[PDB]
Amino acid sequence: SANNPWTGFQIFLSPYYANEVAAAAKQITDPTLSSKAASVANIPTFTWLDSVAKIPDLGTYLASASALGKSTGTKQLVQIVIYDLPDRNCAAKASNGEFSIANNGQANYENYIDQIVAQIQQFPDVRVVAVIEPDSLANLVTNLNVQKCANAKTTYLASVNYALTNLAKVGVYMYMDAGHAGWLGWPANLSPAAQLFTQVWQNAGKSPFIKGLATNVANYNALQAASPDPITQGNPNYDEIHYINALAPLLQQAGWDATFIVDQGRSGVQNIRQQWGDWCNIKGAGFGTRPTTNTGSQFIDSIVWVKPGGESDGTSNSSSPRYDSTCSLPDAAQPAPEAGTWFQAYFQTLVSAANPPL
Repeated sequence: SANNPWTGFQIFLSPYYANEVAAAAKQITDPTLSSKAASVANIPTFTWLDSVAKIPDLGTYLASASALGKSTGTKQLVQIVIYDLPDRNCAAKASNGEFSIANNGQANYENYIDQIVAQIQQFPDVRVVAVIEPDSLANLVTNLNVQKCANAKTTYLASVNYALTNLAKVGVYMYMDAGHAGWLGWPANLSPAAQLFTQVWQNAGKSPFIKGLATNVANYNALQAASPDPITQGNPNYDEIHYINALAPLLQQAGWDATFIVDQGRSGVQNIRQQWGDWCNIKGAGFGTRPTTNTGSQFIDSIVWVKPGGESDGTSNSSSPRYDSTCSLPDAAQPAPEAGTWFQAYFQTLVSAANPPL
């Protein structure tokens, strides 16, 4: 597209990830590996607004970015994930989300969006790019047989609609989460996915700020694989570029010339999973291609790092109330701490196995 949200902007680096990374690197004993680890703080990542408690942080990041831009003559861009749906993660064994459909979920989520909008509105000289609700709409394509997902469908659609409609009013550039090649990229899932995303785009008024879709968020697929990972057998769309090439024209036909962003933050090492669906703390992952608008595809605005490598996907402790057994599988690094919290050994390996090397 003509308007790539990133061109001409300086990405605001996360101070939290810089702070997680800074504390992490000083624990790495090899001096050369430690220096590589510290440099990860210079690589832009997305900030996850996974609870209302994160919203004051958003306000500080916008204000800090505004001042940094003035001090350097740059226009700054803040990268966020909207991630607080009621009954979040409907197909997962466990979820950390603070809101439930049964307890005024829709109103509480709307208030979460309103608080985010109220922050963004105060800093018009800062651009915002948002990934909208990982692990939400994709479940409404393939997982309607999961009863929690069937029961969440109307709330997910209404809440995502509220987010899109209201973030558009403050000019936020938005990419809806769209799973990955091994989820929605199966040829038979492409058209049901396109139909759902198009309906969502229509309900939110077809705003030009709804740029398209985000793929591979918190996952490990290649953007362009040298050879198909054996986990992909049966699916001709074995990497993200195949998925995107196949999905994009379906959206274009609907009048939505959509573009895409692709997470590569944990994609440096391929061929590390037993089954494609294994998503939790996959052992041996390495940092992948650094964020760039040099994407290799007409459809892709940017390679991005959405999931911050080093933060756990979930605990391996089967006694935790938030325990998801996916996190105890043979290909999951164990022992692992609670989701979102720092996983030092995993981070160290992400650095060691980075590809391209750091």
